[PDB]
Amino acid sequence: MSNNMQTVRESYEAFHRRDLPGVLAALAPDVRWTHPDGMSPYGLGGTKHGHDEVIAFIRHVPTHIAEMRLAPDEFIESGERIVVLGTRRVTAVNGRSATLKFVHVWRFENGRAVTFEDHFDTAEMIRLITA
Amino acid sequence: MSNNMQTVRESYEAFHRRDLPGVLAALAPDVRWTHPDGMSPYGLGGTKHGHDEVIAFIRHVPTHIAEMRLAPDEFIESGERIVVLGTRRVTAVNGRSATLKFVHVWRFENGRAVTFEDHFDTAEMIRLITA
Repeated sequence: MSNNMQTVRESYEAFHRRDLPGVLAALAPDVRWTHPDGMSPYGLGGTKHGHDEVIAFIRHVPTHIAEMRLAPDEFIESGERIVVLGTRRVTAVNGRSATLKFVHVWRFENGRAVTFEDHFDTAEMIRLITA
Repeated sequence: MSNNMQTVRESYEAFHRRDLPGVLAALAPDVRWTHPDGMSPYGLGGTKHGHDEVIAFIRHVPTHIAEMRLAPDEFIESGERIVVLGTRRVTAVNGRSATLKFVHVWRFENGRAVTFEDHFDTAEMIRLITA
């Protein structure tokens, strides 16, 4: 296993522990960390630049999402790029839950992620978290 | 370049030609060809099974989308999986246009795709194609 693959796999372990430093450990200081623009009405869209902006996003997630458990199924590595596909179990602050899909794109430089992006069905995420 | 990579790259060439047989050439007879569930109100969601169901979907696209030009930027291959990321320029039947993102996941068996899936921001696609 490549060091980058270990780093990706370890970031998912950090996430399930609610270990913010462990999640940041994979990311370059100049990271561009992106979520879909369709999530902007919830404050959960766009590109966060650097650790402080990533932390601010993470601290905002509980406003709408009470719990999220990732279940990665597939890790696809080529060069310094790793794509992870899976499902996630999400419980909204409104009390509803659903299983949704995700695709995460990671691009490394020197073993830290310079970009990260989450691609998913935003209409379905919004259907879950809205009133 | 692997044969699967050539097949993927050739399917995008077929798409830009509006060559339906060329697009089907990459797909296994038992293909499971999937779009986001959030697109179901437009008849453009879910999993199509086999060439006939894929053809039916393709023939329905012009109901909502007048033009689509794909601009793949990234091809990430590992084993029999290929992930393509890019942007696409879309013009709706309503006359509006926008540039959107896509992620395509291809999984091959014997050089034909047994699964294909398009992951994208459905809220933004719907914003484009709705009245």
